[PDB]
Amino acid sequence: RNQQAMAANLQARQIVLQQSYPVIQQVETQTFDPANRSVFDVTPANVGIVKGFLVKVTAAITNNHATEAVALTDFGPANLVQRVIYYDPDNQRHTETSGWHLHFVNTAKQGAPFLSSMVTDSPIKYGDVMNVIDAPATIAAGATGELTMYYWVPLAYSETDLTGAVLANVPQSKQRLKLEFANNNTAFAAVGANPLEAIYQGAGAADCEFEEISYTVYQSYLDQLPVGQNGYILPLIDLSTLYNLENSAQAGLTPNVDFVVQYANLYRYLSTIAVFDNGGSFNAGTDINYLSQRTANFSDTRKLDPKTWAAQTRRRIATDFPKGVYYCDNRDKPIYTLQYGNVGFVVNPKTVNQNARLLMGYEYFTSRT
Amino acid sequence: LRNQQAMAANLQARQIVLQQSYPVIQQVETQTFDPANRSVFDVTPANVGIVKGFLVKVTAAITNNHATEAVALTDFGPANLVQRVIYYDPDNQRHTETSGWHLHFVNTAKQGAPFLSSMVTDSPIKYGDVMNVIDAPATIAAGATGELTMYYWVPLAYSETDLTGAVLANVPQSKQRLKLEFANNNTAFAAVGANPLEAIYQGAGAADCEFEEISYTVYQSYLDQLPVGQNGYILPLIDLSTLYNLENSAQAGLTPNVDFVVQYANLYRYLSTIAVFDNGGSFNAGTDINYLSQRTANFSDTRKLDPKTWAAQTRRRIATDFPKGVYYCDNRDKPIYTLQYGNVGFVVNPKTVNQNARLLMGYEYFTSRT
Amino acid sequence: ALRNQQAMAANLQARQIVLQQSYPVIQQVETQTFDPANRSVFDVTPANVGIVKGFLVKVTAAITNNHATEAVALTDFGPANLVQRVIYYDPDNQRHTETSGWHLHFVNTAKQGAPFLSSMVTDSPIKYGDVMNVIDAPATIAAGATGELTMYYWVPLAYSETDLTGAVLANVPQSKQRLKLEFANNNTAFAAVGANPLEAIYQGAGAADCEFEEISYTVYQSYLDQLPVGQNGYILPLIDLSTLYNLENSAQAGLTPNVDFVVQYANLYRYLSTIAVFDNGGSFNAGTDINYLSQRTANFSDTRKLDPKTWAAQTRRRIATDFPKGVYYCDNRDKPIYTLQYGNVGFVVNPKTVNQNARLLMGYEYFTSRTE
Repeated sequence: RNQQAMAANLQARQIVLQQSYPVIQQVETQTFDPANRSVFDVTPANVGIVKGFLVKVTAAITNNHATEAVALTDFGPANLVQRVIYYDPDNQRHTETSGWHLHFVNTAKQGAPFLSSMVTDSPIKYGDVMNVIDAPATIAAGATGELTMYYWVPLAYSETDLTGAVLANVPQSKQRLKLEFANNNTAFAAVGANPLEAIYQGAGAADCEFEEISYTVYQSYLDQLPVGQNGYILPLIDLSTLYNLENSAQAGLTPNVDFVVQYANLYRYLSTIAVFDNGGSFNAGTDINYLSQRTANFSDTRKLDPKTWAAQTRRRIATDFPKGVYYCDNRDKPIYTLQYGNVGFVVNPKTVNQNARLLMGYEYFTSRT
Repeated sequence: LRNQQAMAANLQARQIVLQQSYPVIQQVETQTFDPANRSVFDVTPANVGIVKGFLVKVTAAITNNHATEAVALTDFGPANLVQRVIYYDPDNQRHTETSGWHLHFVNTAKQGAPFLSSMVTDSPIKYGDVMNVIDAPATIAAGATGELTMYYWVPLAYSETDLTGAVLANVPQSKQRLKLEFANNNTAFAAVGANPLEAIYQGAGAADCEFEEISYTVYQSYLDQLPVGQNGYILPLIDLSTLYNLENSAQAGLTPNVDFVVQYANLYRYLSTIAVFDNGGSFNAGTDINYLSQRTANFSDTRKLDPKTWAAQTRRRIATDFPKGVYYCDNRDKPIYTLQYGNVGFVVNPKTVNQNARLLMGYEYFTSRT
Repeated sequence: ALRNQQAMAANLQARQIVLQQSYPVIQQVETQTFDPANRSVFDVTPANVGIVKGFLVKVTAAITNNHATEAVALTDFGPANLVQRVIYYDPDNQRHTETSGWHLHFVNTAKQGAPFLSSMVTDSPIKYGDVMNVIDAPATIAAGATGELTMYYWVPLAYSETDLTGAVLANVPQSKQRLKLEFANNNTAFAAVGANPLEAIYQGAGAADCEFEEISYTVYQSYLDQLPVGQNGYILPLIDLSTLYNLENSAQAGLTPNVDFVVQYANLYRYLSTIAVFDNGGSFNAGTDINYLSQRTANFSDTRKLDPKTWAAQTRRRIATDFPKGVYYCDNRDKPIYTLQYGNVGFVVNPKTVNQNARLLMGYEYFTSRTE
């Protein structure tokens, strides 16, 4: 009766939260040289209800150029991880997206730059003491810089909403977290080249290289699951729902013409990110007339100029996302059609360079079956 | 007990309209003008359902034509691009009628931080002031031209989840009216020694400063596709019959070491109070005040506090201090309501009182349109 | 029996009724200006009225560096060390909080979710900012200069504005409360180069000739007035008012490199949060002297065994920044440490390097019954 089942799921959820034992433990650590390999498979533990994975990444970058330096790109350390893919025990894929998109969602969900240290007038020495997410603004010719990055790969939606979580007990569990890290070919961009996927860009890029990269994965899950008269108490709707992040690329933009990216049906899109990679140039709204979301049945529900669009985002993350990165929150009322494309994301560009494209990022809920 | 019946129903209807209707925000009007020609505009919004509020974008290009002197932002700066804002619902009933700076301070108070500001952090990823949503050059040098961007949210509804104060705009031949009085070459620039209260820039070059142009764009936020029940549209009749307004006033007659009391009228439920101590054109960081308070006829004093402790209370509210001479008081959980707590007043016992000292009061309150 | 669940519901309702019917009040209790060289310990006598929730203590000071050439600079804790210790006793003379100024301040911060009463920096052109200098102190005081400081502390009884657990009913005349404050003096506030800066406010080569010109405080008492009275009398949340919410701190020594240092939770208490300061022989490091930290139970638990940076990450989610160097925080608010719920539990720190006189200063925040 729907109402019945949901009432049941929410109760089981609260019981699990009340009774279960929350755990966060290291699953794997490794150090390597991107020259030899940059793709890895992490095999998590199959215990209780898995909520997500915290991925710590550290790296040492050396600028072996004789005289030219390099400087952080807009995404910087967020590109330490190129991509991520998660397969659950039943071999069903959840998240499959880029590291930068995953990072922007982590920020969006936190309500501020993910794991950042806010600046205040406090005389007591709070501040960037621990360099949790950190990277030198520039790496001079001959210097070696150290970076630290953190990503949260979510299964469950949040700490108190287990929608998307994974019950890990399935024997012959095909559960695996795949990570592709940056390498000497993706991390550094030459002057004039596209900085989208790079970590550093500058005149000394050609001679920049990784001294090494290291990662540590922590798995977060709930143990000591509650058991009722009928057995283990579990929110069946939560555990049978997928909460994923995915990315896609779109091209074919033309000045002053509405570029529309349709949302697929069945998916409940919680948020949308659109990056205007204007042929390797990323501008602060100046190459756009407006953005919007619209149902080709009731016009636009939010056709806004770039700054006003940015204003809404400032209400969500207390600052702006990097240049050319646009965010759209639909958490309270997810974009959910039924007919592929009853709703679309719109960008009417003011100027379009050669090789322009929109790099899309989505956050959504969907049923396993 | 009929009241307990009405409220319960109003709440239910609110929940239903929120769940059933879909949020919409669309541009209603945009214009570029020279404030030398005109500065007052009457914007006619569309009557398309339940209106929650208006987001007003304002931009401007200001040139300092002075041969040698510069000008610097006043404490309120771009918040003074709009001098006054007045809203009239379809029934020509007035809701908000306040100054741009007061409206802006309330936007800040409601957000829990400087309105639409970009917080500074240690993040290496390039977040930050990328889009300059609310922006203005700290100074405008002689011969230079500066650009500014400002935003104001004119509320009807109290919030996104509490439709108290929202307006049902569906009355044909009787639309709403959003009156905007903008800054001009007379109000925006204060000479050295002049009162900067309403100015944007002040300095030795003020006399030669002028707007090149000002532009504004009004966005209307409303709820469309209202839910219709077994008996017509289901609506929270109490929310829609309540006025949520911002208003301001001025008070004079302060004496050193004597309690200056400003009575709160009766019938109104005051959610917040702002008091600006315009000390004869001087705005001080609490040093010209002995203490502030909110007291009842019983000479109680539920909040008699020294300036810094009062400010501490505000820091818990918006994570920082309001500009110099601006004092905030939050009464959102237990609104000041005389005749249900007795007569109440806002108190300021000044330490120093210059010539032409006055207290500019800003109020945020609820009241029945009947 | 379900008699407890019934008692809890009844308590909660009384709390709701009290929060809705009574009116919150904050009023000055007393102000005093003095030279810590003359006196530094004060017993404040709060007024007995309604339900007391806590005290906001404002502290200001003027410090003069009279060295001939050397200046001094704020230590990591700085003005948080203006008050060395705070102790509260209710009307029945039952002791509640008893802790250092720095621990209390760090808890104030944790509860706020940001540096206590700080002013956040933003790009806003409107002149918001550090206007009123609520908590403030000059980064340095040059030789011959005089600096001014302002500090605030919230001494809680009640857990929060909405949770009256730990509050105090003060309607017993001839039975006064007691708020003892021990302030910093010329001995505790200044640390010489190389000395331990833990409890100091300023440290530097000019420390020997630094002295307070004066210190001043103002205690404000926060309470609920006009308590609701019903058929059977005053409606009161009996469990809230008979529960103690306290902060305390202790020191622990005996750390060895690469060996797990375990501080057992001498429970029976419901530990809401834990702060561990790694005073590594007078030097405070940004996690570089620690292999990992964690909380573990009887078994081989390790509910959260983490390297320093990841441990710091959890805290960044809590207070939007890091606590000062060598200060580690652990939030257990939703599921308090209670060793009777899962055997003994301990806070663990496996040090990478241990200097001479190394120790862990533990700060606890907890609930406990006036009668257990």
